[PDB]
Amino acid sequence: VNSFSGYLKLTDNVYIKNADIVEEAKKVKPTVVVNAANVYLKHGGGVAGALNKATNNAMQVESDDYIATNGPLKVGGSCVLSGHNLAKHCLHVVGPNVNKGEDIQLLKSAYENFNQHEVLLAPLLSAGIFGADPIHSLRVCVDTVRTNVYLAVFDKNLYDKLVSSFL
Ligand SMILES: O=C(O)c1cccc(Cl)c1
Repeated sequence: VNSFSGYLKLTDNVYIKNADIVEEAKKVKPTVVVNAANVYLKHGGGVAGALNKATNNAMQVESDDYIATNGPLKVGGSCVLSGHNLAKHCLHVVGPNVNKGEDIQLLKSAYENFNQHEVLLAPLLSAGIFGADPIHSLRVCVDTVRTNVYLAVFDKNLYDKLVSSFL
């Protein structure tokens, strides 16, 4: 049993809810929240901007030190940093950004990072401002992640379309 409430069950391991991911993290304090990161960990907008704002910019300060030491992530890659006031840990995952021309086949590699964690609160990778089709992102999620994932969909309209169209 876990703390997640109000989710629709899609599969054995994947759950979905219409929710602001910043508000869900604050309520649950999950072990892992996933950030929709870029390779520079520049948390300017979208999920990243919202998560970072909720940490009062402490996520960005920590991230800048990580990049200064390690250099940029890979598209499809990830790193584990603090969850600050939102979670124990933040898994920063880089899905491909279609608005930068990145290979959508890297979306599966991105989701494979989730398999290193038994339970996660996450957004749909490469969705929102990243430019990919969220229906496709949900399909890749279900067909890639084997650990227990609780997906937070920001738009109510999109949430209802993802559920209604789910095979
Ligand atoms: O695209 C999203 O899921 C998103 C974008 C910005 C803020 C939030 Cl809470 C969510």
